[PDB]
Amino acid sequence: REGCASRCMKYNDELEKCEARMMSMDCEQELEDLLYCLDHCHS
Amino acid sequence: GCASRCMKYNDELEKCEARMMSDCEQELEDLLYCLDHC
Amino acid sequence: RCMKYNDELEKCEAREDCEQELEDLLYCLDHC
Amino acid sequence: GCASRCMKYNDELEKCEARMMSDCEQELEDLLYCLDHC
Repeated sequence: REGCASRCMKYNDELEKCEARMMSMDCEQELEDLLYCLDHCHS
Repeated sequence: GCASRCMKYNDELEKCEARMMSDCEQELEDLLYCLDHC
Repeated sequence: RCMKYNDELEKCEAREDCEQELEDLLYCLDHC
Repeated sequence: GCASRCMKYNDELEKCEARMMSDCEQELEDLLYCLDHC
Protein backbone atom coordinates (compact mmCIF):
# COMPACT_ATOMS: atom_id res chain seq x y z
CA ARG A 1 0.00 0.00 0.00
CA GLU A 2 1.00 3.70 0.57
CA GLY A 3 2.78 2.29 3.70
CA CYS A 4 4.85 -0.21 1.60
CA ALA A 5 5.64 2.60 -0.93
CA SER A 6 7.31 4.81 1.78
CA ARG A 7 9.76 1.91 2.56
CA CYS A 8 10.82 2.12 -1.18
CA MET A 9 11.91 5.84 -0.88
CA LYS A 10 15.21 4.46 0.61
CA TYR A 11 15.76 2.80 -2.85
CA ASN A 12 15.36 6.24 -4.53
CA ASP A 13 17.86 7.71 -1.97
CA GLU A 14 20.43 5.02 -3.03
CA LEU A 15 19.71 5.81 -6.76
CA GLU A 16 20.11 9.60 -6.07
CA LYS A 17 23.54 8.94 -4.39
CA CYS A 18 24.59 6.56 -7.26
CA GLU A 19 23.67 9.15 -10.01
CA ALA A 20 25.83 11.76 -8.14
CA ARG A 21 28.70 9.16 -8.09
CA MET A 22 28.03 8.41 -11.84
CA MET A 23 28.26 12.15 -12.83
CA SER A 24 31.49 12.36 -10.71
CA MET A 25 33.19 8.99 -11.58
CA ASP A 26 26.10 2.17 -13.92
CA CYS A 27 23.19 2.71 -11.44
CA GLU A 28 21.04 -0.02 -13.10
CA GLN A 29 21.24 -2.24 -9.94
CA GLU A 30 19.89 0.66 -7.75
CA LEU A 31 17.02 1.30 -10.25
CA GLU A 32 16.28 -2.48 -10.53
CA ASP A 33 15.92 -2.61 -6.68
CA LEU A 34 13.63 0.51 -6.84
CA LEU A 35 11.34 -1.00 -9.55
CA TYR A 36 11.38 -4.42 -7.72
CA CYS A 37 10.33 -2.59 -4.48
CA LEU A 38 7.58 -0.52 -6.26
CA ASP A 39 6.36 -3.71 -8.05
CA HIS A 40 5.82 -5.65 -4.74
CA CYS A 41 3.83 -2.66 -3.27
CA HIS A 42 1.59 -2.73 -6.43
CA SER A 43 0.75 -6.50 -5.94
CA GLY B 1 7.69 9.79 2.61
CA CYS B 2 6.26 11.09 -0.75
CA ALA B 3 6.71 7.64 -2.46
CA SER B 4 2.95 6.75 -2.18
CA ARG B 5 2.08 10.01 -4.10
CA CYS B 6 4.24 8.60 -7.02
CA MET B 7 2.53 5.14 -7.06
CA LYS B 8 0.10 6.36 -9.82
CA TYR B 9 3.26 6.74 -12.02
CA ASN B 10 4.20 3.08 -11.20
CA ASP B 11 0.57 2.05 -12.11
CA GLU B 12 1.06 3.73 -15.57
CA LEU B 13 4.46 1.92 -15.96
CA GLU B 14 2.83 -1.43 -14.91
CA LYS B 15 0.04 -0.91 -17.55
CA CYS B 16 2.65 0.09 -20.23
CA GLU B 17 4.86 -3.03 -19.50
CA ALA B 18 1.70 -5.25 -19.89
CA ARG B 19 1.03 -3.46 -23.26
CA MET B 20 4.77 -3.93 -24.20
CA MET B 21 4.69 -7.74 -23.45
CA SER B 22 1.42 -7.89 -25.53
CA ASP B 23 9.84 1.04 -24.54
CA CYS B 24 7.78 2.58 -21.62
CA GLU B 25 10.77 5.00 -21.19
CA GLN B 26 8.39 8.02 -20.91
CA GLU B 27 6.40 6.24 -18.09
CA LEU B 28 9.65 5.49 -16.17
CA GLU B 29 10.95 9.07 -16.79
CA ASP B 30 7.69 10.42 -15.18
CA LEU B 31 8.18 7.96 -12.23
CA LEU B 32 11.84 9.03 -11.63
CA TYR B 33 10.87 12.76 -12.10
CA CYS B 34 8.08 12.27 -9.47
CA LEU B 35 10.42 10.41 -7.01
CA ASP B 36 13.17 13.06 -7.60
CA HIS B 37 10.87 16.01 -6.62
CA CYS B 38 10.02 15.86 -2.83
CA ARG C 1 25.40 11.85 -20.98
CA CYS C 2 24.14 14.92 -18.96
CA MET C 3 27.55 16.69 -19.07
CA LYS C 4 26.20 20.03 -20.49
CA TYR C 5 23.99 20.29 -17.33
CA ASN C 6 27.05 19.68 -15.08
CA ASP C 7 29.00 22.34 -17.12
CA GLU C 8 26.20 24.92 -16.42
CA LEU C 9 26.26 24.01 -12.66
CA GLU C 10 30.11 24.23 -12.55
CA LYS C 11 30.01 27.69 -14.32
CA CYS C 12 27.24 28.98 -11.96
CA GLU C 13 29.18 27.90 -8.79
CA ALA C 14 32.35 29.64 -10.15
CA ARG C 15 30.27 32.85 -10.74
CA GLU C 16 19.37 30.09 -5.59
CA ASP C 17 20.77 30.72 -9.14
CA CYS C 18 22.74 27.40 -8.94
CA GLU C 19 19.99 25.20 -7.29
CA GLN C 20 18.06 25.72 -10.63
CA GLU C 21 21.17 24.34 -12.49
CA LEU C 22 21.29 21.29 -10.10
CA GLU C 23 17.48 20.76 -10.50
CA ASP C 24 18.07 20.60 -14.34
CA LEU C 25 21.02 18.14 -13.69
CA LEU C 26 18.84 15.82 -11.47
CA TYR C 27 15.98 16.09 -14.08
CA CYS C 28 18.58 15.12 -16.80
CA LEU C 29 19.96 12.19 -14.63
CA ASP C 30 16.31 10.96 -14.19
CA HIS C 31 16.00 10.96 -18.06
CA CYS C 32 19.51 9.41 -18.71
CA GLY D 1 20.17 28.05 2.71
CA CYS D 2 21.31 24.38 2.31
CA ALA D 3 23.04 25.33 -1.01
CA SER D 4 25.29 27.96 0.73
CA ARG D 5 26.63 25.17 3.09
CA CYS D 6 27.77 23.34 -0.16
CA MET D 7 29.90 26.33 -1.38
CA LYS D 8 32.81 24.93 0.75
CA TYR D 9 32.68 21.85 -1.60
CA ASN D 10 33.02 24.16 -4.66
CA ASP D 11 35.98 25.96 -2.90
CA GLU D 12 37.75 22.53 -2.53
CA LEU D 13 37.01 21.74 -6.25
CA GLU D 14 38.32 25.22 -7.32
CA LYS D 15 41.57 24.62 -5.30
CA CYS D 16 41.93 21.06 -6.75
CA GLU D 17 41.48 22.33 -10.40
CA ALA D 18 44.26 24.95 -9.75
CA ARG D 19 46.46 22.05 -8.39
CA MET D 20 45.46 19.94 -11.49
CA MET D 21 46.45 22.78 -13.95
CA SER D 22 49.76 22.92 -11.95
CA ASP D 23 42.00 14.12 -10.82
CA CYS D 24 39.37 16.24 -8.91
CA GLU D 25 36.55 13.62 -9.29
CA GLN D 26 36.37 13.06 -5.47
CA GLU D 27 35.95 16.86 -4.88
CA LEU D 28 33.13 17.03 -7.52
CA GLU D 29 31.48 13.82 -6.11
CA ASP D 30 31.34 15.54 -2.64
CA LEU D 31 29.86 18.70 -4.33
CA LEU D 32 27.14 16.75 -6.24
CA TYR D 33 26.40 14.62 -3.08
CA CYS D 34 26.00 17.92 -1.08
CA LEU D 35 23.76 19.52 -3.80
CA ASP D 36 21.69 16.26 -4.01
CA HIS D 37 20.86 16.21 -0.23
CA CYS D 38 19.53 19.80 -0.72
